[PDB]
Amino acid sequence: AATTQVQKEAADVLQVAVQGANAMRDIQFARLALFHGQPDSAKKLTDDAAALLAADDASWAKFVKTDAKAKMIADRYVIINASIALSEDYVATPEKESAIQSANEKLAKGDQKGAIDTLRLAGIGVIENQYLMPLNQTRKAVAQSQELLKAGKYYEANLVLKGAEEGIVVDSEMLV
Amino acid sequence: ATTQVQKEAADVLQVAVQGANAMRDIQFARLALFHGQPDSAKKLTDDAAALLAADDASWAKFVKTDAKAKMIADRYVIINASIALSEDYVATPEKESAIQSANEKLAKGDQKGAIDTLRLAGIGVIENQYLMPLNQTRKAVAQSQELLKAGKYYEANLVLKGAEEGIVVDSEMLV
Amino acid sequence: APAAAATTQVQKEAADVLQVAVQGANAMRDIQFARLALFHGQPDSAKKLTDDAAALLAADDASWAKFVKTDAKAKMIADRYVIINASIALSEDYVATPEKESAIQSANEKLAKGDQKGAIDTLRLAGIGVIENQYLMPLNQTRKAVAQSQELLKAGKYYEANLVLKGAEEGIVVDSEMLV
Amino acid sequence: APAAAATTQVQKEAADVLQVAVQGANAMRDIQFARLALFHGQPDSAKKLTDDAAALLAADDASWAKFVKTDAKAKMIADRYVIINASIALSEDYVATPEKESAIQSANEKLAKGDQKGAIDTLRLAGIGVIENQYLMPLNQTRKAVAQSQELLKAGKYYEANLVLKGAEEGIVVDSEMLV
Ligand SMILES: [Zn+2]
Ligand SMILES: [Zn+2]
Ligand SMILES: [Zn+2]
Ligand SMILES: [Zn+2]
Ligand SMILES: [Zn+2]
Ligand SMILES: [Zn+2]
Ligand SMILES: [Zn+2]
Ligand SMILES: [Zn+2]
Ligand SMILES: [Zn+2]
Ligand SMILES: [Zn+2]
Repeated sequence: AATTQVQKEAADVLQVAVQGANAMRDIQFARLALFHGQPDSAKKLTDDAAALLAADDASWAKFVKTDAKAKMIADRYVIINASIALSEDYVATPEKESAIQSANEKLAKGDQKGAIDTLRLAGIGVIENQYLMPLNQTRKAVAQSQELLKAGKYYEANLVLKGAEEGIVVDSEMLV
Repeated sequence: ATTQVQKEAADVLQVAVQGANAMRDIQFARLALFHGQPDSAKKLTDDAAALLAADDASWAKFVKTDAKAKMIADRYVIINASIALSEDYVATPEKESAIQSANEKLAKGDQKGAIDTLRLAGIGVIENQYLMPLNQTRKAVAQSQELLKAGKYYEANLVLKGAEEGIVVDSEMLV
Repeated sequence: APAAAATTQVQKEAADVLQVAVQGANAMRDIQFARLALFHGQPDSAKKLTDDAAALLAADDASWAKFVKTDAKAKMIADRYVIINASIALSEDYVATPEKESAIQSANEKLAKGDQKGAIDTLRLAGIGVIENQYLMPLNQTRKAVAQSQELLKAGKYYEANLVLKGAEEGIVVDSEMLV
Repeated sequence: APAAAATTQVQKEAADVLQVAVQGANAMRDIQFARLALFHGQPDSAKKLTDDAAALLAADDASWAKFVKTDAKAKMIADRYVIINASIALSEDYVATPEKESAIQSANEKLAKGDQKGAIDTLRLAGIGVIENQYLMPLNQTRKAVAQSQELLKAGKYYEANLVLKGAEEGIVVDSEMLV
């Protein structure tokens, strides 16, 4: 409950659709469930993914990467997850220490660009990995999986779900 | 009802989704810091600390007893897992029959029979597992909390990065 | 008689026509193995591997230029990012249908004739998605990291050299692009 | 002068002492590039790469033996799983302290003498974790998948060959191991 609220608020302000991350985790767990001979669990998980994805298009809109360049199919790609990619040499120098101090202050005060620039110029690189989900295609995949599960076609449902996981596109973007 | 559905499913899969959630809190905290959202980073790291503070008895259900590799002397919890699958994707009657047989076996909860049947037909299926050192992740999160309080955001980010790097990847057969 | 192994030549010729600088992938694998070697108590192997990375990266800028992603949008530092590795990302539902069977045959015939766009579009319309994952290496920063690691190794600072090399690996940016 | 590149030799000699079959890594990179080539409408290149993989994998069973993980626990199929690639997994907090600095110096001294165990223990007890991620390739099954792909390519079944190769790649099992 607490975690769910905390993650939703944080993700909302990061423009990340945690609801999509959760649908994909349901999918992941469904495939696991199948191969543990837990088809009832797999149904509950796939039905939950369906329910999450069924949130209306207007609600997904603020999370859509409208300028997404690498699409596997013509769809609206939603930023469903993201993470920090970071590189430095891990050797302390006074220039780096000063740069970190400056960047910390700038982050505390909301000067994101100044923080990132300051770190960059000191040899500390930081960007965002993004995970992009095709909204209508993933909806389709989950529905197809539901039907296969109803038919007892577990292995086949597992592969449709794998397909849905393989449709998540990885991208990188600068933080600003 | 996602929280409930995931908990019930993960409990019977011997996966500590509470651990996965703590790790996602950590992941989001690092993001938050670099978007100039220190109050959010605090909320997220405090939530990670709360989840991790669950008692040792509750974590024990999910502790891996056969881990061949550990970085630190600690209890490693299976906090996440996923299916690793390999086949040739060329349909044959022999494979299709094996699949039908496996499906029948899974319907009745016969995991071993299902996995053996698929393996004999050239369809491989095992588990990837993600292992979290319990006390070391507790320690890293507390350390990060203190650094955030001190305004040492970049440093807290690296402590959290180390916590993420402490997740050990493993594989195991489904049987 | 089957082709004899000629891996360096085969990869180079193939990667050149794919706009992938396999020389960069080779430099990064050297780096990877150097870190492994350090933690096996093999400093000499680590030196040889890091020196090899340095030699590969020292290839002149003109030679790297055709592999630079000049429109790279996610950069950690201001640098020339080289496409050093790439792989196929593929998604389909694995359910055969007549429409997919026909589309796959058609795509195969198009690829036979080098009609990449037609093939990818045909697969796409049948629900078969295919794009490229790319691995982008900052040329000057990686040169710098490798040189720095060489100096640390000379000083016997093996753990530190390991972390510099780790940072070099962490400098590799992951991107995706449509195949056409 | 600086060491000129001799990448295949340097990688082989290092991997041999590390018990990593780089020949396997090379075959898998050939397979990866072959899939890439197919989707660029380069079937001739895909053939050369797949043929090179076949040639590398055709190395005799005796030669693969020193790299077989005899006690592999997570097999997809009954096969000899070869350690074909490995990398360092490392975790620390990146906060310098006198205790960690001392431990790092001590670890470096121990690694200088080839004392892997002492070094790794020393780091571990200072809160620096270091293990190996290993990549395990089923030898017979991978040979089989490459031959099968070769036939499909001869038949112009490019998409299908791609998926057989994808399955070969999905047959690589990832494990972790203690350095020592
Ligand atoms: Zn200083
Ligand atoms: Zn962002
Ligand atoms: Zn399990
Ligand atoms: Zn076990
Ligand atoms: Zn039957
Ligand atoms: Zn293991
Ligand atoms: Zn390309
Ligand atoms: Zn991009
Ligand atoms: Zn000191
Ligand atoms: Zn080793």
